[PDB]
Parts: sequence; C-alpha cells; structure tokens
Amino acid sequence: DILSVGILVKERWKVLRKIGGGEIYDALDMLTRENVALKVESAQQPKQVLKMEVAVLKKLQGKDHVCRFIGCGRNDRFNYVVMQLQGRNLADLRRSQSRGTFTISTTLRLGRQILESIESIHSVGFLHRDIKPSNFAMGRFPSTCRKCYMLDFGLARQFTNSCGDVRPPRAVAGFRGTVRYASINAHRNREMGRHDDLWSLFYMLVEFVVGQLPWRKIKDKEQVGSIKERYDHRLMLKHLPPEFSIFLDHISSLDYFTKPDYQLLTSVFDNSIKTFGVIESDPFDWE
Ligand SMILES: Nc1ncnc2c1ncn2[C@@H]1O[C@H](COP(=O)(O)OP(=O)(O)O)[C@@H](O)[C@H]1O
Ligand SMILES: [Mg+2]
Ligand code: NA
Ligand code: NA
Ligand code: NA
Ligand code: NA
Repeated sequence: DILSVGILVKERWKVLRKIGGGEIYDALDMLTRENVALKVESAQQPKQVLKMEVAVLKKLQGKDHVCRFIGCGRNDRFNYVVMQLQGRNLADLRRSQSRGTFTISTTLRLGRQILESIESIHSVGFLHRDIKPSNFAMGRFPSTCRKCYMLDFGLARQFTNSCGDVRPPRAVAGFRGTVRYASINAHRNREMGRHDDLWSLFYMLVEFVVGQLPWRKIKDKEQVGSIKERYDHRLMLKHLPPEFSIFLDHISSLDYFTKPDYQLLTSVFDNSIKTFGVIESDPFDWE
C-alpha cells in the first residue's frame, strides 16, 4: 500500500481504517469532524485511473445516488480523492443474507435506483463499464440508508465528443470490467455502449433473486463469453416479474449507436412495483 492507518493527508484527513482493497480508507476529516472515504493510488501504478474517477465524480455532483465530492490531490507519491462515506455494499448485503438472495421487493427497489444512477452517468456522457453489486452501497445514516449510491468510476469512459455527439467506436477495445457481469459486447472486445451497462444491471438483478448466475463456477473469460453468446436469456425471466420480458427484449435490441429507452425500462420497474404492492417504506431484507 501507499498509505497506512494513522497518516494524515493534506494536514486534514487522518487515515483510520482500510475499507477496500485499489486502496480506500475510512478517514477522519478534521475540518468537519466527520468520517469520509479516501481513495488513493500510487503515482507509479501503470494503470492510473483516479483522474477519471475525480472527473466523473465532479460531473455527477448534485445528482441523486452519487457521493458528495470532498477533495482531491496529486503528488509525486500518490493521487487521492475524498468523498462521502457510505454504508455496506450490495455484494456484502446479499452475502449477509442466509440464503444469498434478495426478495423481489428489495430487488425491484434496488434495481430501480440503480437504473436511475445508470441513466444519470450516461446523461453526463460517461459509461460506467463495471456495473456490479460491490460498486453500489446503501447510505450509513437514517436519512441516507434507504438510498443506494453508485461507486467506482475508475473504469469509466466518455462515450460523447466535446460537442456531445456519440463518438465513433474503436475497432477493438480492451475488456476492463468484471467477467461475471460483462455483456457479450465486452467479451468480444468491442466498444462498449450504454446498453452494456444495462446488460450488467440485468445480470445483477437476476443474481439478486436467484442467488447465482449460470456461469458462476466458470473462470475462463472466453468460456464465460461463449456461454453468454449462446445463452437463451429468456430463461432468466422465470424468476422476475412478467414485465421484465419487455426489459430484456428492449436491451437485446440495442447496440452501441442506439440510445436506450430509459423511460420504458423505468416503466418496467414502476409497473412491477405497483403490481406487487411494494412501497418504499417496506423493510429491505437486511432490516
Ligand atoms: N464512498 C464509499 N463509501 C463506502 N465504501 C466505499 C466507498 N467507495 C468505495 N467503497 C468500498 O470500497 C470497495 C472498493 O471501492 P471501489 O471504489 O469500488 O474501488 P475498487 O473496486 O477499484 O477497489 C467498494 O466495494 C465498497 O465497499
Ligand atoms: Mg469497485
Ligand atoms: Na480529473
Ligand atoms: Na481530468
Ligand atoms: Na476498453
Ligand atoms: Na444502430
């Protein structure tokens, strides 16, 4: 690691506890007397991504489901960013459930919040490219703990130009994200688009309700991609509310050059939540 518990960054943030390992700490902000999240990277790491992370976090400021930006810096030893500290991430919350699953009520509410966050990052011109449960966390206070926050913009890519139009895709793009949640496009080393973040959301929602994905045990990235390319994704509809056939049909129709119909996808969640009688104040599974 570059830092260690106890050290002070910028005479202000005292590192207290490592919370993620990418080196991230719970730190004391001496100016506000609050615990914050501080993420650091070596100025010698070949893949340096905190520049991207700060730029996207700044672009999302003020929007829902985004940590507040607190500060950032760059020195000869490391780069760092400081942001609002959240609570438990969704991978940990699902694993803390004795059955390894969420109910459809918790799944639909989380999915709708995650969809909102994906529409927000696309609306500022960026793809997330690593949508997965450990990159989402609930708030840690009574006023935030029912809110899900999108994390980890290090692998993001701008898909618009300086003008705001969609940029021409590269012929070949390195696969950056997580094999388990990656779309077919990612596996093919094709330029990822907005629909590929939505495919990762779909896989997350299926894994929430079922507890696993079909390729859970498969570790060869090419084997996983082969399975996904041939898989009949309609089989995943079995444990989701009926309108997710509309969700799957829609994202299947998309490609790099087609903006998603976010209103349609939102309606799938809104309608399912209403049909199941789900209300926001219902306890989440971990309550
Ligand atoms: N603002 C935050 N508040 C709380 N936990 C965070 C925060 N940012 C990241 N984490 C935790 O750290 C883990 C890894 O951080 P993340 O930003 O995803 O970086 P990386 O995946 O590159 O290690 C997350 O899965 C989450 O548990
Ligand atoms: Mg992460
Ligand atoms: Na930046
Ligand atoms: Na920048
Ligand atoms: Na790439
Ligand atoms: Na097209």
